[PDB]
Amino acid sequence: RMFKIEAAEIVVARLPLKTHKVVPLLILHGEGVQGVAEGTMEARPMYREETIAGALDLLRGTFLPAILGQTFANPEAVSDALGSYRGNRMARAMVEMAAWDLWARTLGVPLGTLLGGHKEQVEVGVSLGIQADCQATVDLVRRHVEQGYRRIKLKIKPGWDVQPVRCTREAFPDIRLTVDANSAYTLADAGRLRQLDEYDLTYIEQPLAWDDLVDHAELARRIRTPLCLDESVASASDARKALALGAGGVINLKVARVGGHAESRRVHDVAQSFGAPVWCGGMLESGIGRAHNIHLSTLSNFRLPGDTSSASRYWERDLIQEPLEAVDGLMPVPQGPGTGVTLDREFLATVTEAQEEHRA
Amino acid sequence: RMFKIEAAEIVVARLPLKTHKVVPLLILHGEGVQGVAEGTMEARPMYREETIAGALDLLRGTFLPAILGQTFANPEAVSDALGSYRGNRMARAMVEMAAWDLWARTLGVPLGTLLGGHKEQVEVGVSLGIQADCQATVDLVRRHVEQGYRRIKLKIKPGWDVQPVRCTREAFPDIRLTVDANSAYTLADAGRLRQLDEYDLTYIEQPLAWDDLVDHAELARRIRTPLCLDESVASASDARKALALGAGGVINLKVARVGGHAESRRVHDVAQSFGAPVWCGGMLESGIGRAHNIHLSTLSNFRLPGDTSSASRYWERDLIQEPLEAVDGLMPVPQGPGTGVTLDREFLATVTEAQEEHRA
Amino acid sequence: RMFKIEAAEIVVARLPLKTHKVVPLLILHGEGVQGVAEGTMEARPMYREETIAGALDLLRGTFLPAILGQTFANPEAVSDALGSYRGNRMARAMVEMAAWDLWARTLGVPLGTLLGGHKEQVEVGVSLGIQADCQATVDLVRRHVEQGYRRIKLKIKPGWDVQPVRCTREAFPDIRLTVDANSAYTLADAGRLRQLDEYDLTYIEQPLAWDDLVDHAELARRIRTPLCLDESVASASDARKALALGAGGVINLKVARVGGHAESRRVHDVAQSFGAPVWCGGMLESGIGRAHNIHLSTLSNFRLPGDTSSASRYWERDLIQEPLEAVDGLMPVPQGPGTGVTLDREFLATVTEAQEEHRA
Amino acid sequence: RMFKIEAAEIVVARLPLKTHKVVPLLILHGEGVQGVAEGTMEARPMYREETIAGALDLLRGTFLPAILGQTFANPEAVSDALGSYRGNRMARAMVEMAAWDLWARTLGVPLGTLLGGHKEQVEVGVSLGIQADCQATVDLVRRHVEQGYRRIKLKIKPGWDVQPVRCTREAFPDIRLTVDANSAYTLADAGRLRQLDEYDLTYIEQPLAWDDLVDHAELARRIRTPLCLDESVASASDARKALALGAGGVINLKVARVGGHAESRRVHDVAQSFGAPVWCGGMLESGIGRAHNIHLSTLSNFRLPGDTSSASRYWERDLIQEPLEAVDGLMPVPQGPGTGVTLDREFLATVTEAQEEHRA
Repeated sequence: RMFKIEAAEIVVARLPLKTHKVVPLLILHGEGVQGVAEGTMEARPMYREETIAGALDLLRGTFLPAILGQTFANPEAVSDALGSYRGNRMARAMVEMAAWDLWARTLGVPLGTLLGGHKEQVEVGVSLGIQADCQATVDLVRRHVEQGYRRIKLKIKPGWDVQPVRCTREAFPDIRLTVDANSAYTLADAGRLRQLDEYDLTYIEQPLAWDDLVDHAELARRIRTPLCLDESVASASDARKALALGAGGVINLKVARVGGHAESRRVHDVAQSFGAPVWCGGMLESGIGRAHNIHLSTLSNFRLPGDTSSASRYWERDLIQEPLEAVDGLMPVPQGPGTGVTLDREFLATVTEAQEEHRA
Repeated sequence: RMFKIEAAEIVVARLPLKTHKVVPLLILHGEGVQGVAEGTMEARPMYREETIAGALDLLRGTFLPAILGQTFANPEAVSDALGSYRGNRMARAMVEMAAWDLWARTLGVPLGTLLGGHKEQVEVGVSLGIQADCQATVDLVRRHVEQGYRRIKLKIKPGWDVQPVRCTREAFPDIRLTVDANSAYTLADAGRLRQLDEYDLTYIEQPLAWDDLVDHAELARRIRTPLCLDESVASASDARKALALGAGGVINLKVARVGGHAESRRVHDVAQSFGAPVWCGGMLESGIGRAHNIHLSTLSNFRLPGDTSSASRYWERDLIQEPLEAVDGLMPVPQGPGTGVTLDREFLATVTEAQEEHRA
Repeated sequence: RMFKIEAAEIVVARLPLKTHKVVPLLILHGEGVQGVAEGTMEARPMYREETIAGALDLLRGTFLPAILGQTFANPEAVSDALGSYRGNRMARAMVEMAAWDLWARTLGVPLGTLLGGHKEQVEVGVSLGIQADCQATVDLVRRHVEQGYRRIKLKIKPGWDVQPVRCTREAFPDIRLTVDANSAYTLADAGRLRQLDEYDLTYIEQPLAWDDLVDHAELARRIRTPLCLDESVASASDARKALALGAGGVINLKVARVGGHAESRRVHDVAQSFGAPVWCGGMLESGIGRAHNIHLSTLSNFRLPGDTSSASRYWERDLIQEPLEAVDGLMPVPQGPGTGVTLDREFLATVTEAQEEHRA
Repeated sequence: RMFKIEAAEIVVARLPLKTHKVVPLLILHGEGVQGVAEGTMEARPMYREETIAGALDLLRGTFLPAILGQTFANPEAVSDALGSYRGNRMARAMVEMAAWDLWARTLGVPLGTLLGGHKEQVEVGVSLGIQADCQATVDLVRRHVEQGYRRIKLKIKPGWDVQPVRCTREAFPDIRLTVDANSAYTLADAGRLRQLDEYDLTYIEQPLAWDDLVDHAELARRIRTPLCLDESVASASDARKALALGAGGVINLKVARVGGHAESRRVHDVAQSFGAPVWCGGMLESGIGRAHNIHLSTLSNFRLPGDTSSASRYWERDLIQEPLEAVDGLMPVPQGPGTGVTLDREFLATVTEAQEEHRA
């Protein structure tokens, strides 16, 4: 049957790291159940263009009034009801993703299942920041290999790229090794990046501008290491344009960046139609966003490990009742309907900076 | 939750037209409900490569033994369980589409709804067989324009292609008009086909070889009328390749031709990501296949009218209880869970020529 | 010499039209003068992605703290000081354009002059909203052709795009005519749009998605009318990519959309280097924004008439003291240093809904 | 306010090297201030096509009569007033550059500041001619590294290219190394030049014909070392064509070759829009041309070191009162309005070969 959205809560938490992270949550209420999603926009536009102030104003002044009191067949119908508005994909994702969760819960079905996934565990990789030197890089890679991670990602920058990769590959000839180039490079750097080619990296992530596809296509002609797109893939048509232009051969898929689960599955399927893999990117999520991420990751073209590593690595204590812990580089799918996780409302209350409720 | 496929029936019916039609039906039984799908393969390989003998042998010898007694999370898991066998998409489709109907019925949800569609009625046109002359044409058409059909499609061939179009076009200056060039052409006939350009056809359907993309891409360069592909797109990756090549601007999407609903959604999404619309093809289906088609057609990129006209055009009596009649070129979505239609078993029995039941 | 930004005011005004208009103003104070700029972002993201809530939060929380109490050589140094934050160009523009006005006023020089322009008046056209029919069209147009406006622009959509053009065109055979296809199209509608070709439109503005370059490049190949980009060019590098791709032959340059005057000059120069003209877009601005626009428009590659029509078309009373009225489709450059216009503070106060002052 | 050009002097100096250099100067007088620029054309057309005799005849018989007694808003207005005439960009640059200097001085603003630069020092590189052998090459590279230069440029020729580069890179694995190929090569040399690739040169400067872009584009396909354009980039549209054709990835920008500061900033911005760097080329300038060069170089896309090394390296004594001396590879911006340097009129008088004055 159709679901009616009767109430929405916005809860902004300040969650202690293992300083603090601002965690915006939307809770949608209907049919005796609730849907929960997590915003990935920041106070300031650093990763991408959206902000908490812009996104929450858009929710409370536009998206919520458009859906509160309305009745919907499915989450696609919810998304459609927004629709006129340009960009703001992470703000949209809050509504859409909470809608997926609520809809799945009206049916009693896990979320990944309704999206078409049937994996019971997903492979997780680890991300290493820049270390002081090579032997420090390798010691930390050695640790993470021992813990069972199935992909190693090295943060790199101009002046520190070929060296950490070379040292790592020498110590670990067979591991799956990638790098995060963090848009710090230009086309003048093609010769330096081409020096990575002999180390058989699975991909180099978004080396050039964050919103670019065209120069990335030129760079992919100059080097043999595959390029992975991140910030410049915000929709299925972006994904199509990227792959067709040869901007990259791999996509870091972040569910909120592209506007939610429906569009993410579209990105995943467009990639697959090109025979290109996707993998799940991370954004320091509380267990709400991590759980949505894990369910999305159960889809078959998530063929490279994702950044949905153990929650305890991030938080002294998480916003949900359930532990999300990876073992030997496998994260289990949290059991239950929708996301299969549940807010700890009293713990949440201790870290609430602001909350509000809205009705029709 | 999960569903166990306990039994499967293959029922073959023959329906006289309005020459005739063999309807191979698959009924899957599980969890106190059933899913039904209809085969679109022919006795002989005239429209494409599959045959009824080949497909039923594949079902009973391979596909059904792979699923009977097994428990599945979703229809995707059912498809996954069939294995790496090559081609035979219509055969696959029988199992896959029956599994979608069964799954949706265990949830109590309409099929379209679970595939992401939220249209409540779909626009439909008609395709008319080959016409004896440039007045009879203008008249059999007239009968369908009087019924409010939203697109008129004419079969063509040389040298009966061009005059009909200028015929119908001047005698119906404003109608949406298209042709199904019926692979009765090679690149040689490209000059004959450019003649159709002035008559604002929405598209020319599959003018060249049924298995071709490359020559179509060449032909599209030489004429202004958009090309629509049917036979040559049997998967989401074929769709990607066709569109990347510029083989067509439009895809006729037949659910069973591409191996079922999930792959159809993928085709639908790949097309939308290239900015290409789809529309729903017809294979002279009984109400089972027609109902499956209507639900698929509720998805947003079905932006052109489909071949899903009124059942009463085809049969004096259909295999289901519910009518499927369009009015003013709009087909409503039949209410109820899954397909929203129901075998008329008593009538079915009178036209059955074969039946069999399979169990674990 | 150098200038110290000592204070900043954000003043939000609402102006009824001739539905309504929120004018966010930024006033920068330094060296005994002030610079004023106007925000072109909307309450809700309808034309593009920025919102007023998002932008003002970014100003007061990030941009203003970066500049207040600081000393700068030029407006470029001001922009540089804002940091690496992503997107939010209209927000940036408020600071940047205010800094240009302030800087030019410390020198006593007109703004246009410092940007390299030496035109003394600029050619202007008008853009007309959507028209109720093929006689009313020919008439609201007539009123503007009687005023000597040098280009007529019509909003369009399907299926009200083609008849208006042949309409107006035969009823005004010789006028410069264009359409703003209002991203109400996808590549599917490419056939509808080629119909416009015979009617010597100077261009078709942004027919496809607001963030697209690639599909526009494909569309441009299929029609003879030049394409003009608006929404899809937000920087000089976007302009380079668009033109290298063949996404358009014309750019509608909106100063605030690309992040201000210096970047606008760069866009202007990239376009000229490809042999592509620019023209000045409109965002329903008060006399502050309209005056900024007129000065930018004095640059040599503004070779097509802009949307900078007479202020009296929009407001019964403007926020500045000076009139900005065109005659015979020529807008003169308002005299004085910087923008050459001056807030009417008494009148401004009557329509102010918010104000704030920020200091070091 | 506007400036009026009341008088012009042409002074031709023969300046003793540290034999002699002919230094043509233009001095423009107006508004109680003066602007000074230096011609870079030679007695004979060796570097490019212009000559002193042609250029001075064009100044005195055409450009000066066109501007003397006229009133101008800015330097762009001055340039515009010439305009009809073809090529002769260095002759034009004399007027335009003197106009920049005079205009800046009417305002009391440094020249780089009005062009948008805000660097207070610019990085300088060194140029080495062909040495006898490898150990002589390396000894001189060793010296210049020790002095602090931030780029080493080696002159190379057929028969002496791979050897000096190989020797240098062995001794200096990390320095920024480039070569000047001086149009001495042909496409038959692609294999020899490709042997430079393993030494990670920042670029090879103009290896093929001086006025070519097309063959340079073919050569850039055959080797991985970036090509730098010099003589074949004489305008922003040349720069656009070069980068778009893939003729090169770097531009040696010489202000007079392209026609002066306005067009140079256009070249700089067009490059930037491609994400390609520029750097400041040199032409053995007296302190007048070196000072103009240093101010131009303050712009942000001058991201590689320029040939604006110490004046004392060139001249026993310079034409200006101010010392232009680089320390540790950084040249300070000369302080004051316009160029921030001042002719030593009595020293100038001792080396004057010819002078003349012109009025309206």
